[PDB]
Order: sequence, then structure tokens, then C-alpha cells
Amino acid sequence: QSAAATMPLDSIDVSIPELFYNDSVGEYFKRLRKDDPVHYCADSAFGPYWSITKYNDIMHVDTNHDIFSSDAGYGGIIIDDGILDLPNFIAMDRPRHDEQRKAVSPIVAPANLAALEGTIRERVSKTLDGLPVGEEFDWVDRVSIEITTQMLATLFDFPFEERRKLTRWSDVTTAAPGGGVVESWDQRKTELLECAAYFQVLWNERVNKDPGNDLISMLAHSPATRNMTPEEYLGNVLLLIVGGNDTTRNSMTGGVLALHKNPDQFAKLKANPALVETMVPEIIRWQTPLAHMRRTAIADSELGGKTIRKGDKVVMWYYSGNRDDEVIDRPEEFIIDRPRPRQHLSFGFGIHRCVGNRLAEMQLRILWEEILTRFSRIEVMAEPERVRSNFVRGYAKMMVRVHA
Ligand code: HEM
Repeated sequence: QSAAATMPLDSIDVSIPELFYNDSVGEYFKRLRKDDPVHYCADSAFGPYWSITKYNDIMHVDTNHDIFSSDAGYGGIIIDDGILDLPNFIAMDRPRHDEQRKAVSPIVAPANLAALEGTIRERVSKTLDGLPVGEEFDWVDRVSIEITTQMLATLFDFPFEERRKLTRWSDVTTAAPGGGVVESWDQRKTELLECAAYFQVLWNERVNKDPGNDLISMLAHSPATRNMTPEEYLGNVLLLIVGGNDTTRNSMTGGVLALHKNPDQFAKLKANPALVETMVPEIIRWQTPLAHMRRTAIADSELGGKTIRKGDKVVMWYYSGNRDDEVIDRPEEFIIDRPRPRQHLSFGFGIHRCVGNRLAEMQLRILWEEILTRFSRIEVMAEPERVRSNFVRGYAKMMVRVHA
């Protein structure tokens, strides 16, 4: 591959998934932020697109939804244009998005989340109490996937023993025949109707009981949801499951890798466990579990001296903006005690900013509070295998050992 530092600017294609896989893409982003920060690529595997590489420019795009649209009709919200017809509120503009999002934001209520803490902690405690000590195991399988699946079961108060159903339904939602996940579109449809039937049982059992602190109770007792159709219910449930699943997984894996690579920060965290609160947002900045989101321009506009034309694909590279030293001090450093650790892009900004963020951060905080009480070190034994994606910045496997 060409040297990012000196190659022609017009040869730089940051969408190439291999560059995320081998984790060199950061070098190309570094070159763009310095030398062409609103960067047009005329030809790629995804078609032509703009790369928005700097923190303030990315915020401008994300918070200007009347110019930069998320609508599924234009191709949706990933660089790769999109294809059972369920409303998908992340790929929707005003006014429809707002009522679908308002249904669900009870999950943003700190009051509500506070009621889940004890359940989260007991579930994390049991997993960590079961890990081998001094023996190698796959952190991704044993902790990240396991704990994320708990977090979704907690959110829905889903029958805990059946929680693997949630990750199966997550896998099916983005599957296509030939992939070895589903063998046909019928099977996929059949499984997602089984999901709708299950969640409908849950709703039927809860609507006439005192409400719990889970989402299904809250939706069922909330007067705002009177006119919520079964398609909206299923679309909301699958969007939450997908939105929470790999992002939280990769944040759980990422913070272990960061602390291994910065053992001085891990020394500071053990000496002051209260830093868990300011460390969790740093993990999320450092990992940038979703590396981009995309938009489509619906009107000409100017950005960074460039004209972005109506119809053009515009890619907000959150992973780049989270390395932008004009906003973030020493951005390549993992620092668990920054003064404003929530100054990052990993959750986006604007009307589509992550609705799950407070639940993710609570889950991550409780995870680490519970690690710190148990283990003196979490040692990464081999370079983890990364995911080959330009969207998911994540890890398929990471071998570790824990020490008492
Ligand atoms: C560290 C974990 C997470 C990260 C890094 C993350 C990231 C993001 C990003 C980048 C967006 C779009 C932001 C934008 O376009 O401006 C988003 C939206 C969203 N996320 Fe999260 N997310 C995480 C966890 C969660 C969790 C735990 C849930 C569910 C419980 C969730 C549910 C959603 C939903 C439903 C949306 C769509 C919001 C809307 O369109 O109004 N996410 N997330």
C-alpha cells in the first residue's frame, strides 16, 4: 500500500476495509486532516463520497439534518447504500424520526437507569466470578459478548436464561442468504416474526401489571405510545438491539486493550478507582466503535471551502475527528483523567445522537468497578484479530489472562 504521508491526495481512499483490518487507516486520516480535511473521493467500491475528517466539520454535518439527510430513500446512514418492511428510525428525517425517538428516550432518564444498577452489577459479578484465573481465554467471547447480551436482557427485562435469542435476532437483522447466518429470506422473515411474537407476549403480560423499570413495561404504560403499531414496536426493538450490540461489545474489549498498552493509566486507575467515571468516555473515544456515519446532501452547501453538491454522499469519520488535535489535546494518548472526557464524537451529535449512550456508559462503569475489585491485571496475550469493516471498529477475538 502507498505511504499516506506523501502519496497523491486524490489516490487516498479511506473506505477500504482492509485499512481498518490492519489498523493503518489512521495514518491516511492524519494526512487528510492536515492537507485536505474535507476530502472528495471520485471513485471507490462504494461510489464517490466526501470524507469529513475534522471534529468541528463533522459536528456541523451531524447537526445540520435539513442539509445532510439520513433518509433510507437516499441510501441511509452507512457509506454502503442500503437494500419485511419495518421503520428504521436512524434512517429517517424529521418529522417522523422525532416521535419514534421520543417513544424510547425513557432509557435516557438517569432516574430510570439508576433503578437498573443492582441488576447490572449482580449480572456482571457472576460472569467475572466465573472466569479462569491465570489461564488464557477469549475476552471477546467470555466477557464482551456475554456482558452485552446481559445489558440488552436488562433493558427489556428479557427472560434471562433465553437472552441468546437477542443476539440471534441481532445477527438475523443484518444477514443475507449465502452468509451462513440465514439460509433464505423466508427464514430471516420467519425469525424476525418470532421476535415480534415474543416481544408481543412480553408486552401483553406487562401492559396490565404495575410497570417495571424495563423498556417494554415503560412503552406499554406510556400514553405517548397509544398509536404505536406493531411494525414500529418491532422496528424500535431491533434498532435498539443492533445499536447496542456491537458498539458496547467493542468498547468492552477496547478498554482492556487500551489499559494493557498504557499500564501507567492502569496504575492510576487502581490507585484511584473513582477514575472509572472519566475513564469510560475515554475508552469510547479511543475505540470509536462506529468509525463513521453517513449522510446524503439534499441542497448545495459550503464546508471547509468546498462545495458539497445536492445528491453527494457525505461521510462523517468519527474515528478521525476523535483524533483531531485542534479540539482534543494529545488525541493519540489514552488518558483516563481528562478534564472533559465526554468531548468526543463516538455518539454523534444532533437529532440522531446515540439514544443509548447513558446505558452503555453505566454498563461499562459497573464492568470496570467490578474488574477492579477482583483482578490486579488483565494481560493481553496476543494482538487481537480486528474486524474487516469501515463501519465497525472492533475485535472478533482477543486472548487474555486475568491475575488475582
Ligand atoms: C459505546 C456504545 C455506543 C456507541 C459508540 C454508539 C454509537 C452511535 C452512533 C455513532 C449513533 C448515530 C449518531 C449520529 O448519527 O449522530 C448512534 C445512534 C443510536 N444508537 Fe448508539 N451507540 C452505542 C450504544 C448504544 C446502545 C447501548 C443502544 C441501545 C440501548 C444504542 C442505540 C442507538 C439508537 C436507537 C440510535 C439511533 C438514534 C436516532 O436515530 O435518533 N446505542 N449510536
